[PDB]
Amino acid sequence: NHPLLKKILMKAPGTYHHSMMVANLAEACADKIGANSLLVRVGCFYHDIGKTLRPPYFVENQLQGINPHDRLTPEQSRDIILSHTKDGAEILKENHMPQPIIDIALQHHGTTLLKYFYFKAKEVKEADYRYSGPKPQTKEIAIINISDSVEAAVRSSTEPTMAKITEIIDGIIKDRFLDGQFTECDITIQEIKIIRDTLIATLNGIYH
Ligand SMILES: [Fe+3]
Ligand SMILES: [Fe+3]
Repeated sequence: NHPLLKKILMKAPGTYHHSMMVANLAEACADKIGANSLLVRVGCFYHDIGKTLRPPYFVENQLQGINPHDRLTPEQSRDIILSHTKDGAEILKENHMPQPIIDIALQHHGTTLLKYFYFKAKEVKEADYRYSGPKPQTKEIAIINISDSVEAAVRSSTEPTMAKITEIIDGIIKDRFLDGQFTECDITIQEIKIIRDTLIATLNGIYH
């Protein structure tokens, strides 16, 4: 591995394994709709590199029942999570990575709402609990957004049927559609359907 990629494996082995899995999912979707597969693959490898700044605050790096967000305000939690896109982009820039890889790290959550920490701060304005974006500017980044959300949800679920996995994927796509996250790229509804069906198929080769 390249020094940059190995620093992900060493500091945040969960994030690493997660990123490899996303790359697999997302590249398969890129194939099926004839998007830029190789940009998608390598973009996923680095998309979460901003988590290397504070690895234990991301669940894929945590041990069961040991969550550092307990000793934190929602605000503190939000500031750490919302930062990792911007921080990843900055790390990538400082390492003179190609701009499309930089764009992916910055945009892969679009402007989505951190809803958990948003409605824990009920028990205040949405804009403060949303990623800075921009929203995905390309089909490729939209694919990654969906794949990334799907990977993490299935990973953290215990432990899912094909029916559950389908439900998770449809929920996320619905969410993205209703929240307008894909209105600044050219991804088609037909492509969304292909992506959706490819994720179901790939994930079942993985969960049997
Ligand atoms: Fe991320
Ligand atoms: Fe991710």
